[PDB]
Amino acid sequence: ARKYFVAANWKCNGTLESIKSLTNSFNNLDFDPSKLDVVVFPVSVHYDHTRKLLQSKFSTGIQNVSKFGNGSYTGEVSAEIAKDLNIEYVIIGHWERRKYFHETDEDVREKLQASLKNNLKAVVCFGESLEQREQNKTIEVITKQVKAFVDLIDNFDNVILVYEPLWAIGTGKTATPEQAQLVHKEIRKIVKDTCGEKQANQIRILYGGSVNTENCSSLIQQEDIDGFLVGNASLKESFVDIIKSAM
Amino acid sequence: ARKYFVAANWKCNGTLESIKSLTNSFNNLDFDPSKLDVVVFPVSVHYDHTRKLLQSKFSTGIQNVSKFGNGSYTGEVSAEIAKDLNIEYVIIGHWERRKYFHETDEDVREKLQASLKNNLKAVVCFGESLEQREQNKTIEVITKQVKAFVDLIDNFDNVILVYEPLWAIGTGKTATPEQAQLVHKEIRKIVKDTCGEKQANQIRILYGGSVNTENCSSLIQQEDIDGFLVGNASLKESFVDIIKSAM
Repeated sequence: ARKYFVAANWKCNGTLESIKSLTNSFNNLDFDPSKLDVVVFPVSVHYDHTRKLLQSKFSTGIQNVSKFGNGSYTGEVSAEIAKDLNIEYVIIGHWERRKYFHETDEDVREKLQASLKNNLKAVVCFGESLEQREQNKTIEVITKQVKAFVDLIDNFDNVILVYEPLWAIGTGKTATPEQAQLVHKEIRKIVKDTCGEKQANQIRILYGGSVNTENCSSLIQQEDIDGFLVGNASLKESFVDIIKSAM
Repeated sequence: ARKYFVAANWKCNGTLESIKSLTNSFNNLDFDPSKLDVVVFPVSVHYDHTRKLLQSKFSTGIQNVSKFGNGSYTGEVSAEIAKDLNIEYVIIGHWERRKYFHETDEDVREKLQASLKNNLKAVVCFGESLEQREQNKTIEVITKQVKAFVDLIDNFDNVILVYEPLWAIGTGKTATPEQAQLVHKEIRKIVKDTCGEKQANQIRILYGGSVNTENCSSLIQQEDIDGFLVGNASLKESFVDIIKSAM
C-alpha cells in the first residue's frame, strides 16, 4: 500500500559533464513513477541542468530550504521560490547541516512549516549519535526529534521521514536491516500516537546511512522501511540497481 | 582611475516571471562592461535563468559559497562547482549570513580562500553594528574584520570590498556620504598597510548600506567609494539609474 521512495542525495558533488553521464545511465532504467518514487537531489546550481537531463519519470528536489520566506536573507532559497520553479521536494534536517551549520530541531520545524505552506514535499531527516546509542537513548532522541515537527504534517503522502544513524553516514557501518527496522517501527508508533494510525500507516519512513547495491534488498524487505536516502552510492551508475531493489 | 562596480544583490527574492521582466529592463541600458562592472546576484536556483536572460555585458554571481570543497556537505555549493559553471562572482560575509547563520570571520577567510583557489571573484562584506559604533569601535571592528581575510588577496581586481554599516540598517539612524567616505578611506589604509600602496589604490571598495536612486550619486562621488552593493533597490527597473550614477 505504501509507495516506495528511492532518493539520491548527491550532496556537494558533480560537474556538468559528470551529471550528463550519470543522468544518462539513470534514464536507461524504465520504471513506473505511479508505482515507485525516485527522487534526485542535485546541488542547487545544478538543479536546472539535472531536471532537463533526467527523464520525466524521475522526481527532483533540492538539498535544503530556508526557514524564512522571501526577503532579505542573502544566500537562502525560500520555499516560495522553490514552488515557483516547480521544485517538488526538499531535504530538511540532514545530519551534515545539523553538524556543520548547527541547524536545530527548531530550524527543522520552521523549514517544514514553510515547505508545507508552499505545497512542497519534504524529506525530513533525524537520528542519534554513536554516543547517544551506547547510552541507550536512541528512542528518547528520535522521539524528541520527530516531536519537534510532526504536528505540522497535513498530508502523510507529502512528508517523508529519514532515519539516519549518524554513525552510519559515509562510514560503511550501515545499521543491520533488523537494527533499522526496530527504529522504523518505533518511529511509526510515534507518528501513530501523535497523528493517527491511518496517518502512520501511509507515511514513508526511509533508511539513510551507507546504503549500497549489496545491502539495499535486505533493508527494503523490512516491513517498516519504505526506501532509502542514498548518499555516496547515488553518485554511481549502479544506483539503478538500488532503485531496482524497490521494484 | 579604479573601475567602478555596481552589484545587484537580489537576496531571497524573485519569480521566473519577475526576473524575465526585470532582466529585460536591465538589458535596455547601454553601458560598456570594460568601463564599468555590473554584477547581478540571483538566488542559486535562479542563476541559470538569470544568466540566460541577461546580456553578456552583465556579470553574474551567487550570494554565498561553501568553505568546504566537494564532498559530503549537504546543501552547500562548492567553489569548484561554481568554477565548472563559470559563475564569475561570489558574495562572502554578508551580514545576513553573519547574523542569521552565525558566519564568522574565520568562515569568511576560508570562503575567500576557496573562491580564489578556484578563480572566482569575491565580493567580501563587513561592517559594524549600532552598539559597536556607539562605543566608538567602528575602526577597530572594521580593522579586525578586514584583517581576517585581506592577506589572501592575490589579485586586486578580483576581490571587491563592501562596507555594510549595520548601525544604519533597521535602527533609526542614517548614514551619510561623509560617514561612509571616512570608513572607506580607513579600509583603504588597512589594505595599504597590509598589502601595499599600489594594491590599495587598485582595489574596489563599495558602499553597502541602503542605496537608492536618490542617494547613489552623492555616495559614488566620494573619493574612496567605488560603487555599491544594492539590495532592495536592485529589484526595480529604476536600478538602471543607480547604474547610470557610476557610468
